[PDB]
Amino acid sequence: SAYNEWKKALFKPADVILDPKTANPILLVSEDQRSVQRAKEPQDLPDNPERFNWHYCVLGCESFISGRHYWEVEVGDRKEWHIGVCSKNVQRKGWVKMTPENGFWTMGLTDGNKYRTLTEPRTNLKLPKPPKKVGVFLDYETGDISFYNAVDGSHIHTFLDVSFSEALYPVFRILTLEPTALTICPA
Repeated sequence: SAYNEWKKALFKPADVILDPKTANPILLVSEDQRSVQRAKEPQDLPDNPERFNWHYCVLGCESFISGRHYWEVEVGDRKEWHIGVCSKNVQRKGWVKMTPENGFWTMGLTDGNKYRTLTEPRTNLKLPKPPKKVGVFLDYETGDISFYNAVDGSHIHTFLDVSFSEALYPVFRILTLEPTALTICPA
């Protein structure tokens, strides 16, 4: 596919590994640091400043301050998940809504079949086919964050022309307790 042939020509493949120091205590990061699951109850962890203590999210280890980058995430048959990027300086303690205004550029799935962007207000997406693998693409210079179905190259959503100033981290959120994890594809 053109998607597969060209993605590495235009975007640097990011090798994203999850940062356990950032993960909400109810999340489990796999040994290989590519996958995240939820626990039934929060685990006993320090409340170090880097850790999300309310939002059920986790960041990649590395942030971006320039250039074009991409990574792919196997969402599989999960009924709930949200992914994208956030600013380094987002509020990690307590709650502010995950929205672009609050430094989050994310989309995902809720309730099995409701795809949406995490905007204010949330906006529904109409997807021809349910994606199993999602490519997340960042062009720092153009301010574009795009999401594609990684299997067939179809477009899912683009946040256009954002005026980035802060470093951007891959972010991942899961709320539900389900058999399938959320898993980053290695570069």
